[PDB]
Amino acid sequence: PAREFQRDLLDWFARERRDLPWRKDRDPYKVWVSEVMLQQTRVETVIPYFEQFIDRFPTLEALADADEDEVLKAWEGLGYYSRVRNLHAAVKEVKTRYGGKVPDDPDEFSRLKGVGPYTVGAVLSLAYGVPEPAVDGNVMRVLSRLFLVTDDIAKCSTRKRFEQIVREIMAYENPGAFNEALIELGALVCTPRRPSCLLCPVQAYCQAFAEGVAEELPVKMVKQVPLAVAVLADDEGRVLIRKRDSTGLLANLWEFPSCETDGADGKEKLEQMVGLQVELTEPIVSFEHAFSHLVWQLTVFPGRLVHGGPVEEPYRLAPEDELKAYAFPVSHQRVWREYKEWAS
DNA sequence: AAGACGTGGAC
DNA sequence: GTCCACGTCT
Ligand code: SF4
Ligand code: NA
Repeated sequence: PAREFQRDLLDWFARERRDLPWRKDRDPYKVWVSEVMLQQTRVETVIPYFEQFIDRFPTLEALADADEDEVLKAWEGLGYYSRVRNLHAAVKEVKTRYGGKVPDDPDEFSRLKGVGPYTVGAVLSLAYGVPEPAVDGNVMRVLSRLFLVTDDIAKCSTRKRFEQIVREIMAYENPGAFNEALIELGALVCTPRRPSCLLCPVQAYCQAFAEGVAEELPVKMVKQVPLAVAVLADDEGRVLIRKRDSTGLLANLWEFPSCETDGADGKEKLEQMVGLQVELTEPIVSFEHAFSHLVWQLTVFPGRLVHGGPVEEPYRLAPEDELKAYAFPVSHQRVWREYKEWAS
């Protein structure tokens, strides 16, 4: 019944489509950036980041040529920072290998870092009209209600089932519009809770509504880590930071020196981490910071720093007015904030 | 397969 | 407290 379905979905879309910033044009670069930013991140949160990011890096080439530190800083606070290291890498490769043109072949484009099945579909259909599915969580939710698919939406193969369904119902005339429309329906009408089935423009075609189970779809099925953080300052008030490893948690961001302590043993694991002279005073605060897959229980220890050799390794001696120029995870921004108000 | 990988806001 | 939030790499 796809031909009817298309027109009713596309009609609704033409009326209800939000004028979001990345919807101003179909520049493949602007689309790509916005899709990367929208991964596991709400639209309202993304809007200001996208505007500043495009301000700072207006073209794919501008992004490619920026220092990675300048690119992390722009992403500071968005979460899932490797999304941006991959985008930065993929863009550099588009500039050098594809002459600054986002490739329109699905196979070539998917080879770029951070680009998976969803982003292939999203970017190529909207920028170039390539008829590839663009199944995200919204689409998965819509399709699961529309076709009463009770497969655990977390299973790897489940998406592949949804992608097949898109290939056979999609408006091959206008794939971008169609894909866009399906996503917008998930966002505006067919929502995680209390979907507005009474208002929905494809309600006639929907098995979950007919069966009375829209609400129960889709079907879908964390460790605590103590952290001791050191805030060490000069008599000149310069502060000691360090750049995290290029791999693992919060890759490449800056932080106040810290280590995992396993419980509340002491402030010695901290002081020991030498390699220059430090003595630490009583801790001033403890608060916790949540990630998707773990929770840091931080305890910050103010302390005095004395110089006994060069600062190297990933460590850097930062004057206070310059902290603002580095990218810190939110947890460490709070470390600085609590330390500063304590200093009152 | 299924875990690593940030964050904020509705409820 | 839970869910959003399959997105992608591993
Ligand atoms: S009818 Fe209700 S459930 Fe079916 S698609 Fe429209 S909103 Fe989703
Ligand atoms: Na890829």
